[PDB]
Amino acid sequence: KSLGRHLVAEFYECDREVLDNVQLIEQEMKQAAYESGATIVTSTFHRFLPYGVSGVVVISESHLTIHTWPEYGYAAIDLFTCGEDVDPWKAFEHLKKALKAKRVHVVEHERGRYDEI
Amino acid sequence: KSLGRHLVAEFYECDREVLDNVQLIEQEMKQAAYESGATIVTSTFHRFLPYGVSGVVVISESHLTIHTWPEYGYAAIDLFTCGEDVDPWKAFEHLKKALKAKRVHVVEHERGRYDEI
Repeated sequence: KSLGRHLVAEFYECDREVLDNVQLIEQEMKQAAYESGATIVTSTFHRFLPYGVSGVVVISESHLTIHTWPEYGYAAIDLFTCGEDVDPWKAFEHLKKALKAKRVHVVEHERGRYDEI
Repeated sequence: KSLGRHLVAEFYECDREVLDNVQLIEQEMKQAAYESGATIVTSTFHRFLPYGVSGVVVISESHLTIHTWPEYGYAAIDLFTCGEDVDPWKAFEHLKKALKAKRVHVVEHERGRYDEI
């Protein structure tokens, strides 16, 4: 129906320790990419001071991103995947478990609708 | 009223030459970052055969991403910024002009609403 599927997610009340662990966040982000069925092209993760992590996993034609605010137990996550063989919800599931979010909000966008392009 | 502002944009009927130019796309994406007043953390762009360019400009606690489909004159753009002093719409404007998009669709999300966290 479209070139890609995009999940815009708000993760609340997460494990603040994990949110401020740049090493662990990277590990869980690439593992989520594996779970969705995507092939990782590259990934870059950075630590924000005093608290916070930011990272992006570039996959085939799309990406997986995360930005954390440990001080609020909040994380802004984006799971944009292309192709039927890659399911972004598998990535969502792994991250939800990894970050121990207690409340989540997700909006699913169709990127590049066939009837539009 | 939120940690960040995120524009999910669909760019249609773009200059197909520009969409397939990894060198020009990187240049224009960095210029859009400057225009928004954001601080660049890292930058990574890749060109996939036969056509297609994917790139991400990680900025302070957020990102600017783009994935093009030259064969459709389509581009999937995301402009996620944090701070009252960084305006995602300035990035949108520079990109809309650079890619010569003749039709656009944009959804603006408030990431990390204050009343949610």
